[PDB]
Amino acid sequence: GGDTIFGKIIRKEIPAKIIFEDDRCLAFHDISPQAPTHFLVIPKKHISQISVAEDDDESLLGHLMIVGKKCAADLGLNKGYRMVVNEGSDGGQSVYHVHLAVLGGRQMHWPPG
Amino acid sequence: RPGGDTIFGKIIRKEIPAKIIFEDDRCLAFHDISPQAPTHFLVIPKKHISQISVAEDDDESLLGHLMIVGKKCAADLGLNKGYRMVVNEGSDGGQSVYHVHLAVLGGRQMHWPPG
Ligand SMILES: Nc1ncnc2c1ncn2[C@@H]1O[C@H](COP(=O)(O)OP(=O)(O)OP(=O)(O)OP(=O)(O)OC[C@H]2O[C@@H](n3cnc4c(N)ncnc43)[C@H](O)[C@@H]2O)[C@@H](O)[C@H]1O
Repeated sequence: GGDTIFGKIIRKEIPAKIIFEDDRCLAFHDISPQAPTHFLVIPKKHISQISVAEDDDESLLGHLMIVGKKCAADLGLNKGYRMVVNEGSDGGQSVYHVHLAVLGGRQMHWPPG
Repeated sequence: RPGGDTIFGKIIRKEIPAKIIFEDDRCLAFHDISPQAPTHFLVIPKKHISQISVAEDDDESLLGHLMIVGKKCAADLGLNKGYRMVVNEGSDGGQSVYHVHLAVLGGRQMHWPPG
């Protein structure tokens, strides 16, 4: 599952505040939250960046968004939220394991960085 | 109507002009009129979904397709240094047009936090 810190989290080698898990993804609170609610949804398959995602992983990527949607509702984000995928240096990608960030609990501003 | 009542539905049906990047049976990619980065485009489903919070479980493939199309368009547009994908939901998310859209921003260093 990869040699990043997110791979270690998936393997339960280091702790994280887990929100949801299934057979193909994991959702957990971000260690550096930028909003009152800030969590990540990651695939268990090690896709390093969205730019290299294959066509066969189309529904898996959508699964991350559906899981993010359901976790946001369970966490009470009834006023809205923002989902973010960072790619590469210009995108500010901090870990080379694809992650969908979900931020809410405050007004999110424009531009988004 | 196919596409919905919003301005994005009218773009889908060619009723209002747009600068189209990619089009298939499931989605449409086009440039944002108010760019927040040197390159800033949107990927929308042709099926009207008002917001991500009301997406159905069976919309999984469609939502993932928006992301795949977004990354393919970003590569075709030469965003080799990277980019940021953004889905705004509701008032706190900054959503104004209630037709789901995935925004792709690149061509400059994006900052943290993402708004
Ligand atoms: N033809 C087009 N082609 C390509 N890209 C396009 C496009 N049109 C939009 N886009 C882009 O799509 C992206 C995402 O869409 P959004 O960000 O969700 O929508 P917006 O165009 O940015 O509207 P705005 O943020 O300016 O809200 P407003 O001040 O008018 O008003 C503030 C709030 O008050 C609401 N409001 C309006 N009238 C009201 C009224 N009488 N009473 C109460 N509220 C009202 C509004 O719904 C709004 O939410 C944007 O980046 C946008 O540039």
